[PDB]
Amino acid sequence: ESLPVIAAPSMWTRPQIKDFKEKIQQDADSVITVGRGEVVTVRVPTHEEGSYLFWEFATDNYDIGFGVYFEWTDSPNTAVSVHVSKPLLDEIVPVYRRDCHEEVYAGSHQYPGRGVYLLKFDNSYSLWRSKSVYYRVYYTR
Repeated sequence: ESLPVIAAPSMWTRPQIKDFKEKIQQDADSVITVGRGEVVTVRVPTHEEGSYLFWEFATDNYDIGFGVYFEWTDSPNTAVSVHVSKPLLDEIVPVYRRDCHEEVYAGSHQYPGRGVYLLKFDNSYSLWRSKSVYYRVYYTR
């Protein structure tokens, strides 16, 4: 109901894509496969001890849609969960196609309150190709 204060996110790209994939691959949970025509949502709750969310991601051969939403939900855990496809939603990063197969894409956002970030990996426009998403999320103080 009440009106939130929402800061603009920071977004950047960086060219060290080969090293990025090498490092995150060292955890297989950090590589997700987004089926043709599918949308995958990574839910990332806010930490009480945190003030910002940071994310980075890349793909192998093709672009993919990416955006970020904030869901005003008091989450029991701070545990990250992944989901394949009442609460208020705000748009932090609009879902656009990203050339994250050529560069690492990254960004950050100041917590607007307690809630849950929705990282959207959107492959709904792809008729024939699955995508391999290499991704990292963490909070800062």
